[PDB]
Amino acid sequence: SKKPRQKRTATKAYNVTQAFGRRGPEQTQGNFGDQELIRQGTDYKHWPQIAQFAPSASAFFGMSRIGMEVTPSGTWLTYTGAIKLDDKDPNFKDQVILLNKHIDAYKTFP
Amino acid sequence: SKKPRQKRTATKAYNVTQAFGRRGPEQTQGNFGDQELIRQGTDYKHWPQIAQFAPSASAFFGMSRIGMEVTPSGTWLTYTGAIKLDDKDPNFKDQVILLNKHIDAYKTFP
Repeated sequence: SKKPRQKRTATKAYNVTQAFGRRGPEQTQGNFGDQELIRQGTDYKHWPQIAQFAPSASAFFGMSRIGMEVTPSGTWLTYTGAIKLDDKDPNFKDQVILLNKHIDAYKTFP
Repeated sequence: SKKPRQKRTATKAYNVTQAFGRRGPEQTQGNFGDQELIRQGTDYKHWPQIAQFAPSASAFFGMSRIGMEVTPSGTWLTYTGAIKLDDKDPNFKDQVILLNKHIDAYKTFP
């Protein structure tokens, strides 16, 4: 819990909630993860199939729209972007299923 | 150049424009990088001070608001978020200067 938030790695010992806060609907609140992923983090057995869509540091700053906001909570680096799935990949349908399984999953459990 | 866009690593031999397209104002374009960073990618002399803000794969999916959009061009994994700078960091002011130099730098390119 010593690392900057953006460098943390969720595991079963330090889960998604502990590292990145509770999933929810608010503007800068994370919304990704079902109960299994939340409690397992990178120990999730299908984590490699999720992480294949996470950007490298170079791609994060190369692809995204980057901004900086000064609010009285502090100075924030904002980011937005989109990553295209390969609809020619034979595994494409399973990729959409896996991502949809975790997007807004928190709505269905406490 | 066959790696998925999100996994590419810009270098002097494969620069930011080649890997991620020219900087611009449209929502689908990246806006980050002056001419030196675009030319050098991860070989840029201040790349470590930029990469310290890039999220881990765990943090990318833990912090961001994630969505899925189907457009005429394909299926896209969307992401938005905000990363707080450390006001207590003795390098804070140099960080603000560095980010200011690269955000929307393309607007003044010859």
